[PDB]
Amino acid sequence: KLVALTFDDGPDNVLTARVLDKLDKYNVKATFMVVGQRVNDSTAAIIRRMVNSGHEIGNHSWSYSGMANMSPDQIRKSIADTNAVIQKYAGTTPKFFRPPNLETSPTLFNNVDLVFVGGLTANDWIPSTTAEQRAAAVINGVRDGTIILLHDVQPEPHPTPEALDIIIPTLKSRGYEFVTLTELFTLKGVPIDPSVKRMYNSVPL
Ligand SMILES: [Co+2]
Repeated sequence: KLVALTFDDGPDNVLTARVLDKLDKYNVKATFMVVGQRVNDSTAAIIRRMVNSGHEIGNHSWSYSGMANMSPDQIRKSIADTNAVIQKYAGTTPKFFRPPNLETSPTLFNNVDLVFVGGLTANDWIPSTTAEQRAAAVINGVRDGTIILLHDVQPEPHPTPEALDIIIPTLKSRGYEFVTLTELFTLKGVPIDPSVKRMYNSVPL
């Protein structure tokens, strides 16, 4: 039984390191869907720390704008510029894309050559919700193959790192193992094929 823990909306040197510290504590791998505007010399080391620690990096666009109604040139620029900064500091190229706001269109699918991922959400962008509530949303929603969509970066209070102290032990005790997105596809025997123009919330579709 496999799940993929994924985190949007960083990197942030302070908030992302809180998530990375919990993943180090439990020796778990995850995937970070990063925003190009945030990837720069100040955040180079923490982006590299993801790679160094066995995590994967995917693309969450240059910024925080929905992309469904953008033009092909706007889409291409946003994805390419984000890939270029990830390559500079991480030395890797994304295979996966998470659309801002999970909003898609045929034009967006047509102009992004990455595998689109969504996933099970946990209301963890709502500061009034507690660590325990965020954990309960995840634990009760997963199944074998689920992609879990959390945020490493949001306005505070943001007790997502604290939710991991419940999510990770609970799911392990139920027989789950945590994997990156690439590992999830590979271990399930699903080609990571960007010509598939569907959004994956789990693997297999
Ligand atoms: Co986002």
